[PDB]
Amino acid sequence: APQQINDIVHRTITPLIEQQKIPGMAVAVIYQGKPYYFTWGYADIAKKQPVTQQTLFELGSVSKTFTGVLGGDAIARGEIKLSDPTTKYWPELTAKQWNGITLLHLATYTAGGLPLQVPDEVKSSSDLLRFYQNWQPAWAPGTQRLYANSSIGLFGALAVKPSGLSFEQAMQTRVFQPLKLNHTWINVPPAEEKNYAWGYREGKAVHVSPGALDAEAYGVKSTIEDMARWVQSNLKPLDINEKTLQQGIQLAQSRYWQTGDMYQGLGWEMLDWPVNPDSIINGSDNKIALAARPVKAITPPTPAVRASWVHKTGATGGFGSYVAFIPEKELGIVMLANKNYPNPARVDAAWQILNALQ
Ligand SMILES: CC(=O)Nc1ccsc1C(=O)O
Ligand SMILES: CC(=O)Nc1ccsc1C(=O)O
Ligand SMILES: CC(=O)Nc1ccsc1C(=O)O
Repeated sequence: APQQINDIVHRTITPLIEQQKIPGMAVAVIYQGKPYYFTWGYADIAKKQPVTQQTLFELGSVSKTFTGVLGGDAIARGEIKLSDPTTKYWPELTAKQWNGITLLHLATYTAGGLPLQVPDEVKSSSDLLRFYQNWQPAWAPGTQRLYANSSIGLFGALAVKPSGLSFEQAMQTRVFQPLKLNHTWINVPPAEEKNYAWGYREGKAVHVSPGALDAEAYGVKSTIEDMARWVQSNLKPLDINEKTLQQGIQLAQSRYWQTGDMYQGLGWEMLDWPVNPDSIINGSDNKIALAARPVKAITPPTPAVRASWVHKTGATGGFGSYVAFIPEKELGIVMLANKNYPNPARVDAAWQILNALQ
């Protein structure tokens, strides 16, 4: 890599790893389109396995970007539309509060206060139906944003219904394969287990446990190389051969709602570039990110703006990830770690890297 990039990356990540006590980390910088890779530390402390460019990390909520793009692709195919009532694809959702709640609301956390997590007590598909049927909205549709796995998770599950494919099959055939993400998985295959990092939570080695709508909301695992390709694909959707996928990516980066300085896409979140570093850094803290906030409708949505900071924060019990990119600049970063360390530290590091290179 160019010395400039190396110096910028190392001066930023070294003290981060030290401050946060991160066991293992992989970083990719996309500079003028190309990828440059950096790795530190351990995928498995016990077995002394280093982080490599082939190491799989749990993406956590960064998985929502894939869900958003897969959803976008389904819209491009004419299989669904964001203006459809939720009941169009789940007719058993007959309870009256579901009148007026569309796929858009589900995809953008604006249904009216669906909870962050699906209750752990939900074990069966009958349990899941009951949960949504009995759920009482705090607010009218499209008035408040509340970040929720139970919201985008349901969107993901319903978006693939007309296809007649399972969520995993749809994701694999329509997103992973066309983009050549051959080491990106919802379920890690036995063949790839050797590369699967352990997450670390309070010193303990952990992997994400099964849960309702896990695949749709937080269930993707990936390598630093595949995530770099994912950034490249989102930076330049036009170079993608598969028409509906190209359009899906653009739909995902469209601006549907505004809250403060931020815009809600499908999975992706965006801010106007140049950004105020304090608004991305402070805004990434869960104090703000997980809070219920009033939204202003963007009527109609603004097509993907190239002058944007597009990004997504993501975590599991044992992992912390961050992806950010600026289409206008052909510039991006992926940060994957096997520790959940605070969002603002992630965004601060990303800012100081991308700022230095722009
Ligand atoms: C629909 C789904 O994700 N599966 C489901 C529903 C209730 S529990 C559960 C699971 O996967 O554990
Ligand atoms: C094939 C299939 O799953 N179709 C289905 C299931 C719930 S809604 C829907 C559709 O095609 O609209
Ligand atoms: C897996 C999951 O629910 N992640 C979660 C919960 C609150 S913030 C967050 C994330 O992935 O950033």
